[PDB]
Amino acid sequence: PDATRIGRATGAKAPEFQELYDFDAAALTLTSAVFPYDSQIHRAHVVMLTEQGILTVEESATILSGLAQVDELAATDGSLRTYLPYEAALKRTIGSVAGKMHIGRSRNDLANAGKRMFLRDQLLRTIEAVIGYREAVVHKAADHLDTVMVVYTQRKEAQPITLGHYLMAISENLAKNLDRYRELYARINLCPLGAAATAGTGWPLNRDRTSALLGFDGLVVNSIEGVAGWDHVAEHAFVNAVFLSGLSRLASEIQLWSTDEYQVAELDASFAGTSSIMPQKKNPDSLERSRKAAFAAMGPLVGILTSLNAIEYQYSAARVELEPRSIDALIAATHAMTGVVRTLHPNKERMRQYAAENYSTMTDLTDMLVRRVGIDYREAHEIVAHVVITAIEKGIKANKIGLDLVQEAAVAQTGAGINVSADDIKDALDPWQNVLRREGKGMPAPMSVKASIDDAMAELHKDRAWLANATQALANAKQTLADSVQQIIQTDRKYL
Amino acid sequence: PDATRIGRATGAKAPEFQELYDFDAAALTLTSAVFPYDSQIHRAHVVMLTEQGILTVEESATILSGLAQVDELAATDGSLRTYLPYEAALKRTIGSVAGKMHIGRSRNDLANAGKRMFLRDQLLRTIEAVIGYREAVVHKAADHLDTVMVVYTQRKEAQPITLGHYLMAISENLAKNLDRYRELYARINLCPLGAAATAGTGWPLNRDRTSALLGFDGLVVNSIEGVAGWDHVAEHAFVNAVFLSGLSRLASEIQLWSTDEYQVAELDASFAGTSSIMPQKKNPDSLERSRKAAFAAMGPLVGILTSLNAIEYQYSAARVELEPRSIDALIAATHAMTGVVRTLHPNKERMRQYAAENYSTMTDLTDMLVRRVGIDYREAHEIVAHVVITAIEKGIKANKIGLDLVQEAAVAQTGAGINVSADDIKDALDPWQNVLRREGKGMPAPMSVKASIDDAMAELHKDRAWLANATQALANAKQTLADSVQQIIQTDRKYL
Amino acid sequence: PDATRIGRATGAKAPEFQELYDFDAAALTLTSAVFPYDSQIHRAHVVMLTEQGILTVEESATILSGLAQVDELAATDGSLRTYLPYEAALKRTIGSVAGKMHIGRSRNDLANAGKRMFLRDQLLRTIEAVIGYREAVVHKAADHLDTVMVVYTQRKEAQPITLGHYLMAISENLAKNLDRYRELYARINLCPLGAAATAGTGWPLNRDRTSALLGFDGLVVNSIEGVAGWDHVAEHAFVNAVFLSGLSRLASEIQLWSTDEYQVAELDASFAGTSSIMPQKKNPDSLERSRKAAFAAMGPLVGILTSLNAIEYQYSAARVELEPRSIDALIAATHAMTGVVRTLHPNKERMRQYAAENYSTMTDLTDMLVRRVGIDYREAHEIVAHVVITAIEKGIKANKIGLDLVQEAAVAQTGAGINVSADDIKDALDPWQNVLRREGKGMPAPMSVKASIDDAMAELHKDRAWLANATQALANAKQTLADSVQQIIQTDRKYL
Amino acid sequence: PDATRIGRATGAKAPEFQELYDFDAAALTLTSAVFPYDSQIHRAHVVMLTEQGILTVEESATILSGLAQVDELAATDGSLRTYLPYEAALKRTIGSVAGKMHIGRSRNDLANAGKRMFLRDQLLRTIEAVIGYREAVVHKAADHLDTVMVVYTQRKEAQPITLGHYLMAISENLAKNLDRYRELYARINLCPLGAAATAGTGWPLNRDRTSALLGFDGLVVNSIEGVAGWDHVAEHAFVNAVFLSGLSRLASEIQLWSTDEYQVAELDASFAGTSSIMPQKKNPDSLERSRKAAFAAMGPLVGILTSLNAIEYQYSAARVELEPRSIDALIAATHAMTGVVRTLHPNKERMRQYAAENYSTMTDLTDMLVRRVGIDYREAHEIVAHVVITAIEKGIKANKIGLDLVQEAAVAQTGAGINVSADDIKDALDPWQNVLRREGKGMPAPMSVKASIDDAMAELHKDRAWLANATQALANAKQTLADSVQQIIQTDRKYL
Repeated sequence: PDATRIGRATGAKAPEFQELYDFDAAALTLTSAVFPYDSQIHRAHVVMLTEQGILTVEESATILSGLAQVDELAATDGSLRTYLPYEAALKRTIGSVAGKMHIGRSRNDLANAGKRMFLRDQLLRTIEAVIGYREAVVHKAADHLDTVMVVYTQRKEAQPITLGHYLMAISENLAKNLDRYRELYARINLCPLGAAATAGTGWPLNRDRTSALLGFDGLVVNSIEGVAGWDHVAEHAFVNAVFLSGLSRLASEIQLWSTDEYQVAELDASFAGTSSIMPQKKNPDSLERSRKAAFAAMGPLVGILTSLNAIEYQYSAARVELEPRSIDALIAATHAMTGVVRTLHPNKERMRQYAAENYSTMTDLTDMLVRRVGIDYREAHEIVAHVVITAIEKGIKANKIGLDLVQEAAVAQTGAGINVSADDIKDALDPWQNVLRREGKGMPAPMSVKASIDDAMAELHKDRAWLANATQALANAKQTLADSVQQIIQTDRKYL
Repeated sequence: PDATRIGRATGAKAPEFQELYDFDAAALTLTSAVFPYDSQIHRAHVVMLTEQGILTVEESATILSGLAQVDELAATDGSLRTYLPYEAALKRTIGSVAGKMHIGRSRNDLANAGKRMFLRDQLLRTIEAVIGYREAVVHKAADHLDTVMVVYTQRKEAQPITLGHYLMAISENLAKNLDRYRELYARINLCPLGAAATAGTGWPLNRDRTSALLGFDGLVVNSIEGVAGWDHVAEHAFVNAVFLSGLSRLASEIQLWSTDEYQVAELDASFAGTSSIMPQKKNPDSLERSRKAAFAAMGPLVGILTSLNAIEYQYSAARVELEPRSIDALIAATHAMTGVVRTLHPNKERMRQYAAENYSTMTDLTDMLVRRVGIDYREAHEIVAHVVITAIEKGIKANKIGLDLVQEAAVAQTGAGINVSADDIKDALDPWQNVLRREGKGMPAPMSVKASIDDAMAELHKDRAWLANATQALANAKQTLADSVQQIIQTDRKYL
Repeated sequence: PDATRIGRATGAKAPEFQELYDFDAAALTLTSAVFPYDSQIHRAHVVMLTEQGILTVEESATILSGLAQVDELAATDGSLRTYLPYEAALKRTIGSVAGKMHIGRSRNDLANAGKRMFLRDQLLRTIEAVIGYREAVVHKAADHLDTVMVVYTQRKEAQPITLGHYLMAISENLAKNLDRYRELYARINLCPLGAAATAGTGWPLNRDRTSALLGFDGLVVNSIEGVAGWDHVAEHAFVNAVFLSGLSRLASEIQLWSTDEYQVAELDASFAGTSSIMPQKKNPDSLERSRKAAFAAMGPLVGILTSLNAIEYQYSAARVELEPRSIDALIAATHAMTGVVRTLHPNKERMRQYAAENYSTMTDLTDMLVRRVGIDYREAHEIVAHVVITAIEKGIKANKIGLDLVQEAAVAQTGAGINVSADDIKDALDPWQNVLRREGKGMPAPMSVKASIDDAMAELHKDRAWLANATQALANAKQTLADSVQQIIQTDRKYL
Repeated sequence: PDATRIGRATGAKAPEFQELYDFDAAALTLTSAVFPYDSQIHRAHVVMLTEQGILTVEESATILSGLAQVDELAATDGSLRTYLPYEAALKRTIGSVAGKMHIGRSRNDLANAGKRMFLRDQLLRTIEAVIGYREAVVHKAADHLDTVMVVYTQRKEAQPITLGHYLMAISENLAKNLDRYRELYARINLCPLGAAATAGTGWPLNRDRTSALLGFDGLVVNSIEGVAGWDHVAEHAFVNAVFLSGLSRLASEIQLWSTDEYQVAELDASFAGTSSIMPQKKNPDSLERSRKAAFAAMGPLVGILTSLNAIEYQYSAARVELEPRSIDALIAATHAMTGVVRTLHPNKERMRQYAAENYSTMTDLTDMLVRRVGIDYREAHEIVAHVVITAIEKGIKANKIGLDLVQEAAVAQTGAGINVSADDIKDALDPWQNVLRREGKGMPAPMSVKASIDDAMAELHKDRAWLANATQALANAKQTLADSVQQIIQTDRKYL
């Protein structure tokens, strides 16, 4: 445990919590993050040129062996991570044949392809983390089917639910965001190589080959769109922003739960900090830095769209990027909230107490009057509203409101009495009966939530299966490319 | 023609152009736009309550007849277009039974459903307009397979293409945006009714029935998500923003084409204005107001996401909306650019002249040296760069560069001569040969572009078919609801 | 009271509250808002032309009388509120001499001047409302110098303060925002007339005269800057956004205070609503619609800056505007929060109770150990942190922590005892003594806050004086212009 | 010259150009940028505690000597750059007395003060760079009083001006932005130390002393505002964004000037790049990366304001920061555009040619008809518009339009002839006479622009004087603090 773990900040920070403090100093520049993908593009482009007869196997093998050498130099020399200095280092290593690797190619389609491969890997990384986020949310829900508590609207107690019911709302939010990310992946995972500067080339390239060797699923067909297309960058920034906004809302929800006044939940010690001056603080540092990441995600979205609004439909060096440190912040926040949800400690007795005492059961009292004594809904509302006004005025908790108070309210509001028993009123005000009566689809009754959990468990299986399939497709292509490179270098070494 | 049609502003404004001036004063408030959908929800909810036995057929028919009456009052009384004043007008019309239409319902899920139905209709309206935009772009492309012109990168002449090739880049951009809109529609077209305040209800509703009567394809299952879910609003705002950013880039592209210095295109008179003080102006008012709409679309996107980042995962009156005047601006801009593209007049001779004279053919000269005399690509680049530096210095247009100038550049740069003929150089510098040599996938050669046009023509057929299917589904549901309402009112009038 | 005033929504909405519901349907378009200022510019320009000898007094009087006539037509004919249709209506009224009012002028500098005059009036309107906001905040503070309560950091109870101390934080925030608005006014209140299209004119205008007649304090000198300058629009949008963000933070603060769990404040009935289904709701509709206005203000700021980033330094029809409905939303939110602050009802007993019982007094216990028994600050912190951990574990409220609990914590943490009396501990934990001990500058002790109130009362006097001076300058100029117009029309009628 | 300097990319990149490529990899984290200011705060706080008698001179000297030691450790150990790990390293060095440096202090007011000192230094750095930007713009203008060229509106040639006239528009823009930065500095340069956690302290601090030792000009008085105030961060982000938007507009303007079609300006070789595939490219890489920086500046502004809209008026770890790499991007872009403006090469002959031939002189022809033959302004406009329509139709350049063409247009449009000479028409169409006739305030006539240059030269002197004064105030305080530290350490070493 480091020096911030003093007083009530007991134990060490959870590693998910620690990520929130580390990502910024640890993030790569976009140039350094994309550089390893430029190397892969060089090999796939050279292999494709070799299959097309633009390069001989001897030329190809000289280039490919040199790529490995310059790749090793650039591991410690950042100046070799942009195209032309890299090419010049390659030319100093293997000679003038290094220049031939740029046949039919530009920096424009090379940079668009490399950025796509970077965002592609970061997209699967994101999808993996959001799946783990949803897993923690669903698995937590399954343990709280009977954890009765109030739900809020406008930050006011509304009606009784369960913690499991609340968490499945988050699960449905995450399922739709996973669809957004998967829909985006289909547009990110297209290869623009072969567009060259913006208009293709007279060299007889095989664009499908280059695309396949790099794991892309299809082509960015039109060559202008290949170098000028940037909407997938804006879309990636947007889904990041809207997903994180839902994460901010849950962090904010848990933060209010764990205020000194609510006290219906408490953060795990490993996800809280304290003050150096106020020893009583158990601070939601994990929650607030997670929200901060969500707020910061607005930045790339606006910058990218602003740059697109400011140019023509051309290749342009003025377009704003989605940078590694932005995605790194998202992953840190997602992991932190995963651990926050997993380790959250609800005060079940305080939750039930608020539900039973603070008048969220009044809707069921109103519905009972309408459904049992058959008064108009507005008139039942006016009676129960008077009940609450009086109960508050006299200090009577909701689970102490009885037949007398209801009748005086009726008489006070309608002149007439009311035709109900004390048992009917008691069952209307029982908060657990409130939950059980709400047994429709998507409602908090345990059997309803359990059905939602069964559906989410099945959908999570599809989520992991999609991620596994997309990951293996990239791994298989990366292996085919590596095999092709060895075949060319070894064959030239031994038989040519 | 109005009073702005003076001097070079001849004829009347195209009606698509005129839309850009009218939408703001003509736009409805969100309340007035959503109100007709609240009326439909009332009927569908009441019908569902009747099928469930919560309302008798007599109660149902009294309510339904009263809804038509209050609907007629609210046509001229805006104060009756929010829920509770509407309900009070209904209660003054048919009596206290009006209160029963709110059984098992809240304003929270009513407003979420109504806003969805509004955005749903506006989404099909948007998809229709974007289809018409893509239609004008593809059909224009088919008439310019041989309209040779330069493409630009970084606002500098790059290589020769055709106008048809350029327009098919826009078509590919629009196809992906149509996917974004259709993906969004699947999330917008879910029914949150039955969530009531946030936690469902003990009343035995049939949520699938209410959803079907209103044309929704599925449910927003979880009841918290039903009233708290707002990501589809942010997503709708985003796709609007990213689509319009592509529209801004094309408007900007056409604006540079039609500058007094480029002069490669001229706006149709019906899409241009003029100055009251400078009589020589033919101003791109249509283009700049279209870009203005794209810039303004950033606003709702940021406001909506900011409001989501600022709350808990609850129903909240603090969430920012996507308003009718924002969508109205998008439609006006899309229609205007549809007409701009349809009626655009390119100066084909000036386009060819720039391609032939301003050195965009230098890549093919460089590729010819590498591919024919077999020099290293960097060395060919240095020779052709010297050719251009000299040609500019001496005032020699690209289509006048001959064998001499190329050899002196070679000698000046390599000491050695060069092993090419004047015919090889002439064919390298022929701009139409530049286009023909680029015959790969997505490249400007007429046969390549024609293939892209064939594909887009087929995809446009799928686009219109999707829109027709989604539209008819809503029309059929609206008719079923209307039939159900008449059955209840007429049966009660005659047989009960 | 309208139909939303049911149940606990007693009485009628405060008119400041009602503004939040009315501004959107009542807002003018920018064109209709700026039109009356275009009329004033016409008169000031014509008068200036008359002084310069460009117009005769007879020509001037014919034009001026015609301006009044067309002004009356345009009161009901919106088509006459853009320049050229207005001019054509003027020409149909008085003849071809109407064309002479545009000598040396363009629509470009006319629109820039008119928008400035609109924003100028709306800026004084804003400054007036923010002054009233600060007045309500300071005057409320003066009545709560002894209203002890906790302040929060990270939504956790921190240390004891007073409500008056909290409100003076808001006052200091508002004082700096008033400086932002006044600094902006100096840049808004410059006249760009005389720039004509963008490059001035050969006509011998007197720009100082036109500026003075319209109440401007100086010129936008350079003629390009006159028509192309737009930063004051972006700046106006920004100050709106940052001011409202502070208003959102106070609304959010009051919303947490008035949660069912805090219960340290209650909104006045005239600033709260209720639910149609949940009769127990007293909802912070005023607070959440005020925050919504703050979130929406992000929109114009981004749209305006995006449009500026997208063009050249020219006049351009693509620039995004600050529209009346945006400023209207700000004024409604400012008025609402003015009334919210004025009528807010704090529960003083609950406030004191939290301060005394929920451990915000622990800092003073820690400071007492360091200052009295002379232990290292970290060691005192570790002892008091143990006190809190134990007190929470045993259910002991802070104002029940005594000598025993402190000594056992010392022994548990240092092995040694502690050299303090029960009276020292009791005074360290007295929350009102916590407040009194913090008597430095800007601290919550009543004498400190009272000094801050004395300073703010004096500054508010300067605020109102600045507003009065700027307002009277505009009123005097508007009268001089009106007198000049009558002099020209009457003199021509009677003596020429 | 590096490996990107090939072909037409001759010589080495200007160092201002090179900054655009280096700042991102070279930028510090906010933590590492603020750390040296935390060290200064420690010393100033300890000195203040010593003057107040809270620390003895021996305690003070032990702490101060230890601060230098830990400062040296943290130069290579980034883990020691947050408060509590730093304090723990101090405690391991000098013992438990290290804990006393936090008396009456929190991390909350320490971080607010340190961030202010960072932004304060970066603000003077920004003001210095913007002054150098304005210097290059004014000094360039002084050399082009007679460089006749057209000005554009809506990207169309408008009227003749001079390059000097255009640049003075930029100067007036920069003067107002310098006012924004100086107004901000007054709010940034306030000391929040003494606020402690949020509510001050019972320790008898002297806040004015701490403020003075750190160079602040005043206090953030209220203690809540001291830790919760964040508007100066948002304001700093905004002025950055609006200033850069003006820089983007000039970069965009110069980019269009230097298109292959305009050809009225050419970037200096040291500020241009080229393509690896297209040898004819001279690319505006400096301009587009400068615009990219302007677009990216939208990000921090939105993120900061979003975070403020999302919290209460408290200290909060969720607030978004203005980070060093954002300010670094601004400085790189400002320096680059400074060098771009200084070294820009206008083609004066092409500029004059466009002015003389492409009809920007038509306003003066129209004004001449009104002022000389006394026709109505609309009728003159219709005649000159017909002149242009015919001149374009027949290929007649503006400086070849003579008496015949004007008369036929008159006859074609009014039936009547026109009463002007060929000499009157020739002088109306002389572009240099157009400039000379516009001799009012802020107009392009050389004598007018020269007056504007005289005013700017005087204002630039005030700008540098303000910067010098604010800089020396900080330098003097930093020296007083250093002297105080030596006095305490040396006195304790030798006499105590």
